[PDB]
Amino acid sequence: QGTFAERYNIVCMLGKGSFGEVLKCKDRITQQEYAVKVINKASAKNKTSTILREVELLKKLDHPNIMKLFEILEDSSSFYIVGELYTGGELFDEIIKRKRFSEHDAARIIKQVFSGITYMHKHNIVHRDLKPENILLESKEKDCDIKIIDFGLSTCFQQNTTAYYIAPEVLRGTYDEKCDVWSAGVILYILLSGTPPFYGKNEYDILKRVETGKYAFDLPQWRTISDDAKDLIRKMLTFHPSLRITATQCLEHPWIQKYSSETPTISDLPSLESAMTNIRQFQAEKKLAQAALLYMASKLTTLDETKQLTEIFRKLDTNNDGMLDRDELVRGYHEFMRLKGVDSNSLIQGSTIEDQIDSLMPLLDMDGSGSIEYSEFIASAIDRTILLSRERMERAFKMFDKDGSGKISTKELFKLESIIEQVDNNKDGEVDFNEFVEMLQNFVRN
Ligand SMILES: Nc1ncnc2c1ncn2[C@@H]1O[C@H](COP(=O)(O)OP(=O)(O)NP(=O)(O)O)[C@@H](O)[C@H]1O
Ligand SMILES: [Ca+2]
Ligand SMILES: [Ca+2]
Ligand SMILES: [Ca+2]
Ligand SMILES: [Ca+2]
Repeated sequence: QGTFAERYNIVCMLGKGSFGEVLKCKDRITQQEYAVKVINKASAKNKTSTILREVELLKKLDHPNIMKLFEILEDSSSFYIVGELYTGGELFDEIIKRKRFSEHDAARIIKQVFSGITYMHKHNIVHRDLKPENILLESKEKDCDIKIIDFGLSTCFQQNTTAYYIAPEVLRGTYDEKCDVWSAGVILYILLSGTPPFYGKNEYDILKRVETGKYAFDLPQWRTISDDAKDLIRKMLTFHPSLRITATQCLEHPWIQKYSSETPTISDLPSLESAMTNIRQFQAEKKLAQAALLYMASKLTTLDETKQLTEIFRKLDTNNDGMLDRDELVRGYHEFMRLKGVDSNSLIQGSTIEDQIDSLMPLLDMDGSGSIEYSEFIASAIDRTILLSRERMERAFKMFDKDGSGKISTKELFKLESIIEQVDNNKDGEVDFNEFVEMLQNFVRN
């Protein structure tokens, strides 16, 4: 587990749900800010080794529209789930403010809900309470990523203390992946019309409508919305779960494809060349360097540092799922050349873009998942000198400093030999901060 207090100080309360309270916390070394869910062990535990397993699975979710968790720590009283701090508030507030959204704006929002939800399901995670309250805006910035929160805990923990979004089958006690598609459908109905499809004076009347699956597009505002959007909603608000479309099919719907047709332009050329140069250099590093850089980028960077690359990531991510596949990387490189006025055929005079991406894929796809996930993209395409600030190297050092004050050669090896002899420049067995810094610099070096 971990020592929370050594690492973070508590800055303020952010929110309180039924599972625990969410606090703003600050890394004592980096000054970087984080959201922490504090879960009381004794009031809440329902299962601590089974909990650690499932939190591990939550931890490795790597997708732009899913809450990012960095670590789980533990005190004698509590678990501390440390994650990314989002400052845009709930999608719910954006609906109240805007009332309802153009087809273009609704499609862009719901596409991200679809992408995140598709990703969760492929990892055998059902949300169970998908609602605009449980989707946060990354920031107050204009076109920011939305982030799905508040899921994964239900088996491990007991809660303590809305009708609009629940699928009919949840009323019968069932909560399969289709219930999330229903909830997302209710959301889309709301984004486009501003009104819930199953609506009533109170909960009693609402549930009566949910139960029969009866809704319509009778409100006057529906006149001005395409049949494409209606077709999508209808597929999502299908009563029988087995006839209801999957999240993947939602994400692939022609209405979606039409309004999130994001694609590289000339204005993207500077950031695209940056990413490519960093990627080329990344691939040239040895495996040990690549792993430490990936570890460092994904644990220690900020949302503000990844924002240009996230835009590029989106423009390369043709099918809108949260990841880059091989063909997406090939097209991207081709498009990059075209925009620049360069003929891809010039590359022989000594291999094609295809050969190059194929040999790169094993290098960048570090978990062998078949796709380049967000954090693998960021680690490879960022300017890795950004990792070499003193505070970050100090936090990295400290992460591996399990015993006392220095990193044992016997720790570091089981925490990963050829390189170990080199970094230890005085040869006293253990690795101090100075050798650790030099090793990290060597990693960024080439
Ligand atoms: N990553 C985050 N960034 C900023 N605020 C957050 C973050 N996660 C949660 N919050 C806030 O903290 C509150 C509680 O979070 P939540 O994950 O819903 O708690 P919970 O007890 O696990 N589930 P619930 O009882 O349904 O609220 C939310 O209402 C948010 O306002
Ligand atoms: Ca993709
Ligand atoms: Ca991968
Ligand atoms: Ca050690
Ligand atoms: Ca030494």
